[PDB]
Amino acid sequence: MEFYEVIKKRKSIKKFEQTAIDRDKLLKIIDMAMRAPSWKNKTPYKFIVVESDKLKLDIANAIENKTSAASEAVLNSPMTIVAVANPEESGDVSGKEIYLIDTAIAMEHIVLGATDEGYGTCWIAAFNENKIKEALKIPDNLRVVALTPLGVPKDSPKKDMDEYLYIDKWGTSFMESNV
Amino acid sequence: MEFYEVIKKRKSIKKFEQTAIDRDKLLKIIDMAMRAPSWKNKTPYKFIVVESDKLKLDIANAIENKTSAASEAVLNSPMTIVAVANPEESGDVSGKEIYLIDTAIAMEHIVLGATDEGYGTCWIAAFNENKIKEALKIPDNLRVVALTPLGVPKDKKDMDEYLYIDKWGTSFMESN
Repeated sequence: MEFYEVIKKRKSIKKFEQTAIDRDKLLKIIDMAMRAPSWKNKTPYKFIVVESDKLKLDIANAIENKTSAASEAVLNSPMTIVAVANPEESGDVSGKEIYLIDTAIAMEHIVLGATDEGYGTCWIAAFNENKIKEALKIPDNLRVVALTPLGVPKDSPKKDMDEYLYIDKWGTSFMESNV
Repeated sequence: MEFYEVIKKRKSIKKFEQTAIDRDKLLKIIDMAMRAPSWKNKTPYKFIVVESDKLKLDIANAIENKTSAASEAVLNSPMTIVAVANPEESGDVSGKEIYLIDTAIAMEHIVLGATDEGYGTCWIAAFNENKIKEALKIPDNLRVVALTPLGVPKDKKDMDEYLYIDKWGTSFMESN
């Protein structure tokens, strides 16, 4: 798609087909995140691709929204992408947590790239973070910044991405696994 | 330009031509920011377009980088875009300052939009925030999140309420 058309088409999607994500399209979305700007070109975040239904259920239960729409989007999509950061990598710059800025930038590349590849997303930032860390086996010194479902909507210094992309569990390589 | 091509083409630019920014392209870039997602669709930020050379010099002097490259990018481009946020509008969600997340999202829409439109940018986050608030007459309870030069490299919200010229509160649109 054309760039401005991607910006215009992006919306928060809560209803998804069960259609499987194309692996090549997913890896292009992650590549778009890998190409995001960051402070001092440090990359204080990694992404966990969550495909296990049991883990979706854990994430759904952890979400703290007024309505169940976000929880259901996670239940009812083929996968969820979770953005996890290390606050100590770059620390604070002029009174601001750099990790929040840099991880937000990269996650918007995920979101816009999904839209470009014909997939819906929905920013989710409100959750019991401890519960998500327990589900995904994330060390407690890291921060869960945001997550999003990924699916087809219902009609209604070159980084090696392999170091930055996990499947279901923190530390388990997406690209090296029989996923 | 194709979406993926903009992503790949984006780079930090430090050297610029003097060429004036096209107004219509600038407003298209801000529009792209207006369409950014945010928590509860609140918009805790606004943008100051800085065109005054005196103010560019104030900003250049406020930047706190090891090298002078960023300072010079602000001096030698036709304008700089400054993102200013209100922490108290949405506050914190799950131990995180929503304003930083949301402002960063929208600033990346201006960075990418700039690239789409043929202009370079450079994220600048390290500065004497007080000096920039002084220069741009920003109330002290707000935060300067980031800024970027905008220029040609060498070699349903109404954006009117979210876009200022040179000084906080002075409408870009409604000004000559």
